[PDB]
Amino acid sequence: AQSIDQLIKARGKVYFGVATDQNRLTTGKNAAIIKADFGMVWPEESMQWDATEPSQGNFNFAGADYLVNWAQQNGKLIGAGCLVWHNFLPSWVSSITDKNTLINVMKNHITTLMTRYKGKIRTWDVVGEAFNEDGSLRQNVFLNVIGEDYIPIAFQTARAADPNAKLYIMDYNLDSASYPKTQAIVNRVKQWRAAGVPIDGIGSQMHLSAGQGAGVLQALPLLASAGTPEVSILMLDVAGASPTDYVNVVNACLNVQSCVGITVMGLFDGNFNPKPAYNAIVQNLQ
Ligand SMILES: [Ca+2]
Repeated sequence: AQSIDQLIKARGKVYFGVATDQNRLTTGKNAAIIKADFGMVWPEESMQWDATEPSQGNFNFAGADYLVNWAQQNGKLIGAGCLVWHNFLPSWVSSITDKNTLINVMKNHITTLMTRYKGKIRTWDVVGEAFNEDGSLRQNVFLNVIGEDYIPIAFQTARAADPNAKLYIMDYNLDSASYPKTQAIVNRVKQWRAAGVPIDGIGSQMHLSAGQGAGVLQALPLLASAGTPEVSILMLDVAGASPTDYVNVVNACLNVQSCVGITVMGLFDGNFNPKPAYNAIVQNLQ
């Protein structure tokens, strides 16, 4: 009966969120569930580079506009992204080898997307999956052609394009304080923020095997130690939809003042009926 997003707001957090897209909002009972239980929606695909700028200069916003308008009309916060990362990246971008050209292309992409939705977007994932597992920077086209300054540039461009949005760097496999990747992103966000880079948040996307949720009790505090005003959580997957892993992640967020909420990607079975993880989360937040 009770809404998870309502319950998490009552514990002082901002949102319980879900990642969806136009195709699912128009099918059956998807819109109703989202209205009842979630306070934020994110486009799963409609805002990625190969969706929005499949050919340079030729932007496609049909699906993203649909999601944004639906969320606005139904009072849902909007997260969007990812602006800069190696996935969903057309080959016309990764074939570029000229530094100033790539700088201009990356700025045009950031500025066109954020300007279109200026003032409407709570969180922009500006840079995604920038780190290797060993803590070194991922050798995507931006790093190779621009260098490591592409991460500052991308964040300064976004801040200028829409100063109202919270700007996030996001990555996966940050679920343990013992991982080199978790420590490296903290150290580097610290350095970037000291040099004035407007990284408002770190988003931890979690591919959880059974038992890895406990790790977040110690990793989320470590991530919050980079000093961003916000951190957040995305549940990409949980092995066996294990209730205990879900509850530990929720409790990690409740323990970290700067954690604003949790998003799940797509807790419900094929007939849109709550699963045990659902009930466990509600009972924990109750
Ligand atoms: Ca994992």
